[PDB]
Amino acid sequence: GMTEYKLVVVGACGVGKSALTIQLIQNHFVDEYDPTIEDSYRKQVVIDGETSLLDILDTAGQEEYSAMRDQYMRTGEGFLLVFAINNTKSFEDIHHYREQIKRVKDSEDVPMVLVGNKSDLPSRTVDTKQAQDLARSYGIPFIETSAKTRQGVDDAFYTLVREIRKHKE
Ligand SMILES: *CCC(=O)N1CC(NC(=O)COc2ccc(Br)cc2NC(=O)c2cc(C)no2)C1
Ligand SMILES: Nc1nc2c(ncn2[C@@H]2O[C@H](COP(=O)(O)OP(=O)(O)O)[C@@H](O)[C@H]2O)c(=O)[nH]1
Ligand SMILES: [Ca+2]
Ligand SMILES: [Ca+2]
Repeated sequence: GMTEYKLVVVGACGVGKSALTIQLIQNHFVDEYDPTIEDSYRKQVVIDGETSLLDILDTAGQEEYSAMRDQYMRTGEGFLLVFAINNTKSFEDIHHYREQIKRVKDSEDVPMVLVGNKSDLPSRTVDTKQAQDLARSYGIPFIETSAKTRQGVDDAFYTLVREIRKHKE
């Protein structure tokens, strides 16, 4: 049969988690998506000549401890660490999100991809080298994306699946 993978999209409020997910699933850019909606989206995709069924959890919620969330996040097999290139705080939050994933996954070498979203914008505060060096230290891929133009959207999610398939076998 077909291999299924649970992907979890994480990152600071307003970085473009829902925008990136909705572009992948429904092929359009949402400008004002309700920031409390946390839903799972399904999509069959072919990656490197092999089909996979993606189950994509678009996370939201509050900045708080939650054993209920932890249980949800435990099931995730790969994580998109999303920041916005015009928001230095969202880039700083990446470290915290990685540490939380490590905690809930018993410090597993968890498949992850660093995503620098909103690359279409000219108001860049986070430099590419800084993001590259961070992803280098983590030992994960770095993908620049724009949910608006759809630049790098497929690549980001596809790359995460590649990381999962490297990790599992
Ligand atoms: C605009 C709303 C939105 O998109 N967001 C607010 C913020 N939500 C969260 O950060 C939810 O919390 C998490 C989600 C995903 C992960 Br991998 C980790 C967390 N945070 C924690 O697990 C945690 C534990 C403790 C002690 N504090 O935080 C995104
Ligand atoms: N210019 C630009 N704006 C974006 C992009 N992705 C999301 N946004 C905008 O940033 C805001 C937050 O997007 P949203 O997907 O709700 O972020 P979330 O809170 O992480 O789900 C919205 O007004 C979006 O229109 C992008 O790639 N480029
Ligand atoms: Ca959202
Ligand atoms: Ca609460």
